[PDB]
Amino acid sequence: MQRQFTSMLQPGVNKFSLRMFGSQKAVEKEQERVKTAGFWIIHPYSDFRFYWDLIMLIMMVGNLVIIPVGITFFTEQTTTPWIIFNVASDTVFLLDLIMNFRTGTVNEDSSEIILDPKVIKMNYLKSWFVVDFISSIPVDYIFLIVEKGRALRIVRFTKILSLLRLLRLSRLIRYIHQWEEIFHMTYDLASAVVRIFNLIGMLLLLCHWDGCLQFLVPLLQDFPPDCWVSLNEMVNDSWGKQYSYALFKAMSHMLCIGYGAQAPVSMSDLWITMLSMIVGATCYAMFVGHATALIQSLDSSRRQYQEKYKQVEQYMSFHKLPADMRQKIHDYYEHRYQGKIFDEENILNELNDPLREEIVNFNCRKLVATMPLFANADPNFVTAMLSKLRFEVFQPGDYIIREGAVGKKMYFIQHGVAGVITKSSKEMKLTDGSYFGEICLLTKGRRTASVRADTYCRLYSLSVDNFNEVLEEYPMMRRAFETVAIDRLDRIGKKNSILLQKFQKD
Amino acid sequence: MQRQFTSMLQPGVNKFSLRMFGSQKAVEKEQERVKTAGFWIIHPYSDFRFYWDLIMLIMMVGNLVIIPVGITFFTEQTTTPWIIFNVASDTVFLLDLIMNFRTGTVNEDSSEIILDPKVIKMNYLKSWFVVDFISSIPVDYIFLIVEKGRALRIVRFTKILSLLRLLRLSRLIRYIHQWEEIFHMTYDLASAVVRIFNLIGMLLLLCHWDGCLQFLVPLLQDFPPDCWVSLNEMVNDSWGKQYSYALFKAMSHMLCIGYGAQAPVSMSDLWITMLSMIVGATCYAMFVGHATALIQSLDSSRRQYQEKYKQVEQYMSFHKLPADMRQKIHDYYEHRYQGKIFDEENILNELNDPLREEIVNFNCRKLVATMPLFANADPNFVTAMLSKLRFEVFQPGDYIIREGAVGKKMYFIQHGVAGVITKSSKEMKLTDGSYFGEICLLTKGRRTASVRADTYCRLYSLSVDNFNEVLEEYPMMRRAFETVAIDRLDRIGKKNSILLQKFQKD
Amino acid sequence: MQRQFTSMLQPGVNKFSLRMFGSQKAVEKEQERVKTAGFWIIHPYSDFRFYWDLIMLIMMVGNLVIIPVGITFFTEQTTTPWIIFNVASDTVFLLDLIMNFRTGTVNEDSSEIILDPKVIKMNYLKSWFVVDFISSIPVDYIFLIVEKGRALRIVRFTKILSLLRLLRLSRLIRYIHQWEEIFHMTYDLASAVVRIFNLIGMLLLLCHWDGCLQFLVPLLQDFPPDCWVSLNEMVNDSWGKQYSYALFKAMSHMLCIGYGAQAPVSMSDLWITMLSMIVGATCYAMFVGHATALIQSLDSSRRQYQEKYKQVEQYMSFHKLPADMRQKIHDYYEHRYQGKIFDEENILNELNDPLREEIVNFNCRKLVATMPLFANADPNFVTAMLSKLRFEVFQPGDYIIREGAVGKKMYFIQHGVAGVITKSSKEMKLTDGSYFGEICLLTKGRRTASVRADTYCRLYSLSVDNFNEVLEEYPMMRRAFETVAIDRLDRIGKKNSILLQKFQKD
Amino acid sequence: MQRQFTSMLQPGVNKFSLRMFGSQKAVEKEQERVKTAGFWIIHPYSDFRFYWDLIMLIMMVGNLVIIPVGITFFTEQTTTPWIIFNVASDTVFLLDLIMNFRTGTVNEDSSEIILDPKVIKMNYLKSWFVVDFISSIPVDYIFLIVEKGRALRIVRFTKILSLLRLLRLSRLIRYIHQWEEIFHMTYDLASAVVRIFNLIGMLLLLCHWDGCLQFLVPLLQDFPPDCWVSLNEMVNDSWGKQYSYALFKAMSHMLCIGYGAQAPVSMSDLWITMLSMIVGATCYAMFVGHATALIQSLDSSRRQYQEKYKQVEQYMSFHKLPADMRQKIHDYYEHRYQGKIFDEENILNELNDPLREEIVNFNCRKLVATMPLFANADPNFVTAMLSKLRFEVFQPGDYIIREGAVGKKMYFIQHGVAGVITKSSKEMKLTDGSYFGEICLLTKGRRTASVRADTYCRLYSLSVDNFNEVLEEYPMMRRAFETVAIDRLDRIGKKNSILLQKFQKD
Ligand SMILES: Nc1ncnc2c1ncn2[C@@H]1O[C@@H]2COP(=O)(O)O[C@H]2[C@H]1O
Repeated sequence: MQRQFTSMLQPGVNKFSLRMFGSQKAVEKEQERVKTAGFWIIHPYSDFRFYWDLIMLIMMVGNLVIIPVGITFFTEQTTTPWIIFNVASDTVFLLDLIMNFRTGTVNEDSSEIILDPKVIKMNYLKSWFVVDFISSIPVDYIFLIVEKGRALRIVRFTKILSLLRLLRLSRLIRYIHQWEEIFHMTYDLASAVVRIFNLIGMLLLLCHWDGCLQFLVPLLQDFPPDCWVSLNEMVNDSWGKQYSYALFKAMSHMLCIGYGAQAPVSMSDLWITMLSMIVGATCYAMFVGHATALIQSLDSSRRQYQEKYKQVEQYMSFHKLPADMRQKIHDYYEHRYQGKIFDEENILNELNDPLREEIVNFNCRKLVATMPLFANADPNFVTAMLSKLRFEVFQPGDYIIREGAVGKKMYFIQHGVAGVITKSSKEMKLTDGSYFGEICLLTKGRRTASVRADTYCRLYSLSVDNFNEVLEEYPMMRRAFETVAIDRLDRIGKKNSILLQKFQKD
Repeated sequence: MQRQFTSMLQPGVNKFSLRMFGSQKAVEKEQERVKTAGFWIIHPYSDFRFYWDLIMLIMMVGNLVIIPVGITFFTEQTTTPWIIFNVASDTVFLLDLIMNFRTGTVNEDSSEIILDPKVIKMNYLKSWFVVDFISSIPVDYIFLIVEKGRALRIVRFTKILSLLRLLRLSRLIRYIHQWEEIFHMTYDLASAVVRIFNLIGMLLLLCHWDGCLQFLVPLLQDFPPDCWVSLNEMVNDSWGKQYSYALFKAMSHMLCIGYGAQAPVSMSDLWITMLSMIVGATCYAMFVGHATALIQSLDSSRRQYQEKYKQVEQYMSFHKLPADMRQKIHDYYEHRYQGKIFDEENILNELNDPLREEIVNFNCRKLVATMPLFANADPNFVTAMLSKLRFEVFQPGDYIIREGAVGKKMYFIQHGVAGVITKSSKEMKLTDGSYFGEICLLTKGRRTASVRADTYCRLYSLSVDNFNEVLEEYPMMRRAFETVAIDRLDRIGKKNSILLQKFQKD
Repeated sequence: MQRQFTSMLQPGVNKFSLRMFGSQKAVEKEQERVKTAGFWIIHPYSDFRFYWDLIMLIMMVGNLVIIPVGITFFTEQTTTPWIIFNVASDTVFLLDLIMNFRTGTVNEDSSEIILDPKVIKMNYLKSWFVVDFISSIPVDYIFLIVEKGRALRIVRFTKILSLLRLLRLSRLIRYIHQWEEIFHMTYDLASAVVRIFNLIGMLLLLCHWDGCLQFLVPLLQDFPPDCWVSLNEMVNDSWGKQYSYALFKAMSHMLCIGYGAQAPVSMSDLWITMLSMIVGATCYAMFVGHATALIQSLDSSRRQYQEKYKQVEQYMSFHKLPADMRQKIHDYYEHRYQGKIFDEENILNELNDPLREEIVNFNCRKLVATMPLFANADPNFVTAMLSKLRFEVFQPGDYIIREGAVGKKMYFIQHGVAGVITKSSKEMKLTDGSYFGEICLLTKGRRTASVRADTYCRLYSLSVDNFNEVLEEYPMMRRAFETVAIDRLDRIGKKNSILLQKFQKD
Repeated sequence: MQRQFTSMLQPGVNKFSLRMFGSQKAVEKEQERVKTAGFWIIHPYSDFRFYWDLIMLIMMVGNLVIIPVGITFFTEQTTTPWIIFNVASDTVFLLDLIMNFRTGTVNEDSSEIILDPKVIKMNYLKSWFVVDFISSIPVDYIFLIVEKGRALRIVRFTKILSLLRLLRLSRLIRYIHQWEEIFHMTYDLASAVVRIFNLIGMLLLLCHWDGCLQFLVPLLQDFPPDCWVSLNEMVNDSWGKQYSYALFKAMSHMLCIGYGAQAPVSMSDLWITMLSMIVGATCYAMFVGHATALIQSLDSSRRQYQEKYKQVEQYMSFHKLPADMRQKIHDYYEHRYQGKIFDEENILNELNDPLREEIVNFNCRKLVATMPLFANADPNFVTAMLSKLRFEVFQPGDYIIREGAVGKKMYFIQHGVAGVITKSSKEMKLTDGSYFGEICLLTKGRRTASVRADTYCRLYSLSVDNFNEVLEEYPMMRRAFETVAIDRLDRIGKKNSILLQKFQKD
């Protein structure tokens, strides 16, 4: 029913509307703002405005292609099918002029949309209306009717008047730059791709119009004996032969190849050729510019990784490091970053709490399932530890811990193997999902066995200040870490007295 | 009166003068520095200096266009209108040489302006004066007068001497690069735009001069039978026909199209053509360079947003995240930044206190009007809270708070809806302008109800260390937050005893 | 034995496999995942897959070169050696189609490899299979056999059908982009180098195919009197003469030089020429793009140093600094960075503990050998100091210390000379490997002698908060620093009483 | 005497030597390392090595220009002046081969210079020696002597052999890339400038050699009737006519203009032309690349300021700020940075203590002279305050202080005027060199008068934590600030009792 048509002129509820205004409670307020204004106003983001702009764009490219050819290569632009086509394609561009008095303008000053008739009618007439009117009315047929109540000059002047219809190109530029931002906001296609597909449309269009101009000036001069058409003896050839040749001549100038058969011979030809050369050669330089901007946007991640790693060689060479040590540094960069560039501490800081909580669970589900102390704890404790772990990598043969130092960290093994070493201990191994380094952080003493990486291993580490911050909020968990610690100190025979005293009569 | 003319040579009070010197008390000191020097000195930023440079620029472009044509395509450069024009356009360029002995030089060493006659007269004569003198005096008419007390060689040598007037191009370059910096400091037009509009002027000028040189060498050789003018049989054609052809030949070399009618046939033509090809092809490569520099400056913001967001996909793929979780991360980036790139904590830190105080009020006038605790407080308290809020966004279904955790934050709802959930509570809702999370920060206990986002919502958050820092300076406000808190704990039935005890007999 | 062949289809243990999966325990798990699937599956990183792709690439470039020539410049493509060659080079491209039903696809969604037959057969047939089948079967000989049970049109149509074999270019693009990533991950060649060597292959190939197309259309039209072959009178010349000319014509369009002998004369030639001009001129613009991307990647370090140092002149000119002070600042930047750009505090922070411990030893072995207090200490103390030193540089004549200030630092001399100055002290010198500034940090008092650089010297410095943090963990070392300090205070005669009292009866 | 010649082969003491090694004590050690080696060794940075490389470069460019012409355009390369010139220019390039067995190689591995004869003789013969020998000996005259004990083929083969002398270009490339780094380290000319002046040398040289090749192949074929020389009828013209034409043809291909008179007619010409087109068009694309790299390095500072300020408009538009507030923000950025981009807190942190102390005095000599409390203090106190000041700017009408707030800062007026306002106070003014805000920091109370900017003013500010840190080290200075404070509180009548009590009986 007609109420579904009355709903087509107000703003919609597609994801663009939500991105521009926020929640549905902002969209439904702006939707009433329209309905409570004057008798009809079209919202610039309405489905009606958007389908109208597509109907215009599809028809307007057709008109900017056909009109130059129908003016240039034909006599009798007052015959039946041309009178029908130019009348029909005048009405739609005149309805478009009417609807621009009743469309709400977006403001570059970032306000709410102007959305009122007395503001819109004043804002439009002070801008594009002078070009929009001249390009809409049939000035050539109006002039022909006024002059209707020797004669060959009238056919030349009405040809020159009819070319005012090319000013539609202003609407093609205005409607693309608005319609493009809606698609570019919603569908995320890259800047240089969109800019190139606009510029390829302009190159072909300027080239097509030049390929008409190069024949139109000879025609308005009545084919003088010195011009290219008369020297090539092609005044009476079919229109497709003449057009194919004039377009070849026009794009030969643009791509800088030559000028067709021979160099210009007359004054008109000389000055049309130079204008075409300048417009062509300055337009192809803008294409080389956009091609360069495209190519440099595509390798961004690879380039930034190379530009980062080249800076490490500046440091290694300034300190004059040995060639085997350079290899350990180069190899570590492959195992820690896998050729990808990012800054984890910068990205994780822009996300809110509940995304950061979800990502930091997914990286660690192997520990949470495999390791016994997390597997039965309250989930508000497990998320209090996993949010404070930091990620580290060790190469085979490196010591993570040495005996007789102090403090700072403990480690959980995400992947790989680490060995535990002490006097008279023989040897011992820790696999994936286990943890080490807790004794120094509980007892406040020195370290009691060395630990060494047996394969390329991924560890998560927890610092002494963060470890106490978690356990002070959950004192039931400290007893679990202590009742594991006292058992490990029994196997190694170290039997430390302060922890054994700290457990008694709990 | 004449004192208004004597005031024209000293520095003005337009916004450039204030930007260079600071307050009016610096400008009025420099204005006396001029007046207290020698009998007359012109300040380089004076309105007289600036209108004199415009009179020169407008006339100097006219001379560098007309002089090559009047030398090349004409005999009789001693006829009445040429004697009048070259005399008149000699006097202004000789007055310009006089005023450069009395203009204060700007120093590249960033000092005060040199502004003294014995320093200026020594600094000028050691630099451009040798080129400025040769380009100002009528050397060709002086030579013609000296030789005045078979003959065809004198007309050739006086043509070659008269081309010394093209050295004016040094003044055109010097005066543009100074005059441009005043406009570029005051009106803020972008680097590549200004640099392109300078280079387009040089391309057309070099092309025009080459289009004269290509005919001048044939003329000084008296049109030998092998040269392009004699082979094309155009020795006696009108000057406009000859010039249009010679310019077409010159720009055909620059844009690399061909060489006109046919390839060179003589020694002079061969070496003029190659010089023109090298100057042309190296000059068009600089245009492609500036076109590339322009295009890459225009998409800066879009590009940097793409280059930022591409780096998040490096992180999500390194951690091998699931495809539905990638969608939550992608969607959050659209709701928090709306496709715009900036760093709020870096920009706000460069502004002074009273700008930062004004911006942080404008973002929050909705809270300050709608919420009851700010609406009657002292404005020095309200500005003490709003300056410490941080901005956060939550997606629908995410928990902001869970029961049985601890501390850190409280939240004010700028836009959207949040629901409050607890055992036997049924359900409850908070709308725009309200606040939650205060109970944990006042009581120092654990949380007492969960809170969950019901629509895409914008929150401002306040941390526990900043919350106590404000309330310690305004103890009257803590009573308001507590007398709301005790009422909310009654509705949920939790009735916490420490806060109820803390209120008694105040 | 055949088990070594059955081992060729599973993943290997070369450094790429370790980089993709981690330790050998991840590789050996994926290696069983393959063996435990269906009867045969080829892993995409297998040595069999990689040698098969090389056999295809080497043969496929040969086919995309020979096929256009054998179709264009020859009659009798049913003669003995062509029947042998096209049959043989059909079988290998049909075995390749069979093995793509049994190769595990890599997933762009970063999962484990799909590695199952029912998933692979469904994923392939929904994508490239339609082009892979058409390019593999001998459609021209199949059509010739079907039609085998006036005639000149069949030879033209079988020429047009046989060009379906050029769709192999899709396999050449697919196989390069996978095979390249393995080499680019393992051997680290830069982005723009690899991208240029791909594009040079496409330029020569498009140019070769265009050089066939430019003759093929005349041949399919039976050499009409208006076309370039008939006007140049070369219908009966040897095939090498015709091909050399048609390739010259094709690359003349691509590099924008001309069009061979003369401009086109017929409708076919005009539209083939314009298509060749557009494909050529848009392809050469992509080469200028990649050449620009290469050149800007090579000077990265030099450029960034210039772009950094230019920013210091913005600061020195904003503060209007004197010209001799600018020279001290310029000279300091040469002695501290030696023209190399890096950020030491950012690089050292990405490395793990045991690399950072090794680099910070290598920079200081001169101190550890030459200076007496480190040379006999426990290595866990020496590594506790060297990990907290910071690096500084001083110009000759600058004071490092003044008498009568307080605290902050002490210094170790890596290289150069410093002099010690005090009232009635005469003069005194410290050489490489010595240290100064300890008295203020031990006694908590003020400084007691000035110190001044006598040559461009490199110092390591230690801050007062870090100095106490080390000595609190190793109280035996504080006695060494104190028993040196009390001896130095005796030579200068200052004899400070608090330190002398602090030593008694230890 | 000869000892001054023996000193020419060891390293010097010019600023490059100091930049590479550090102090003179490193240079004088390396200088002995040379003298204590084998009988003679040339150090690569010696004045002898550097003048020898200049003698080679100047002569080698002369040989790579003359040799192609003397081979191509002349018969009788065994005549008197050619035998003299080729013998002489063989000896110097053979002495150069001898001295490369006795020059110390720089190592790309950043070690000390290899500087020993058994290492150098092994390292050279495994690299460039094969090309250095072939390019040094007169192979053509050796072959002519061996063949010396119908004949026209010997003159063709000795022409082809004599072109081996062009391999000298390897020495021209090797010697430039070493000699350039010494100048580029010492004199600081920008990357793209140096790279362009190298590439312009290669363009002219390749173009010159191509202009010889284009005539040499016709000559070795004995001028066949189809080639360009015979069609242009110029077999007997003077050598300058032939060379000028062949160079025009060669650079017409490089700059893509045409191919001279007409398109190629024979097989040799066709394949020489295409090789010249490919070498030319790929070499001009590298010039457009370097021209783009030059132009983008020159506007670096202007561009970065625009790219910074464009990011502020992203922030102002995301918050939808009013248009008058945007103007205050835009205007503040002009008064605080004056269109220059830097980060003061990053630059000042890279300088050592005694530079940072000197710069921070020069910015403040106006305060230190004009203000009474600094003007008589100990210089170790004045440098303890000035090193902790921060710089701020305020627009006219903004409040710096409001009554009834608390703490944080005090201010010193570098330039401009500020007014002091209170109830019943009338009005009061502070000029340049005075200070305000001390009462709140001494008394720990609230503020007691408002302060407002009366002109665009520059302030230095000091924070409460830094203020107490200075005064605790210099308790005599706190009495000065207090004895000013108590006098100011008397003028305003506030008469605060805690400070008045704190002064009694000192
Ligand atoms: N026998 C053991 N079995 C397993 N782990 C042990 C054993 N003995 C010691 N450890 C661990 O080795 C760690 C070495 O560093 P810490 O002494 O701080 O803590 C030690 C324990 O976590």
